[PDB]
Formats: sequence, C-alpha cells, structure tokens
Amino acid sequence: GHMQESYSQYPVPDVSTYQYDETSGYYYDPQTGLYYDPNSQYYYNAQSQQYLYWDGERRTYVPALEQSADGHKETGAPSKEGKEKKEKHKTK
Repeated sequence: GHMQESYSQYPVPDVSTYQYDETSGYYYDPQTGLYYDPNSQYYYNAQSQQYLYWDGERRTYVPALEQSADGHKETGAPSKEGKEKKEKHKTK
C-alpha cells in the first residue's frame, strides 16, 4: 500500500507522567487537560463534561458514553452482570 497516510491523532501518553490530586482521588492529565481515574479508565474531559477513553489502536480520544447495547437505559450499560433484565422468562 502507498495511499492513506493516516494523520490527525494524539501522542502516546503514560499515566506514570500524570499528576495525582489527592484532594479528590483522580489523576490530572496535562498533556490533554483531562482527568484519569486509576480504577475507571474512562477519562473525564472537564472542559465540556464529556467522559472519554484513550483508544491506543486509533491513537485518539473517543467518547465513552455507553457501550454494548443491552442497556442504553442509564449513562452506562449495567446489563452484562447476569441479573441484567432479571430472570424474565418464567422459572422454566
């Protein structure tokens, strides 16, 4: 291949370069302006109040608003846990 050079992306960060803000429990990500959470890899774009994620396959930020369409009934999609929509279906 010799076409589609594929441009317009982000750097390759490391959370080991972020700043922990113990006043609230987040990391702050000066390379972006985002906040990262250590337990929740969904970044917080404070600017617009968007929740994002780093997708290193696409080397860009994407929104993390909902996934795996079995909920779409909150911010997130809790419906993978196995209780999800309850037993439904009779008991047999």
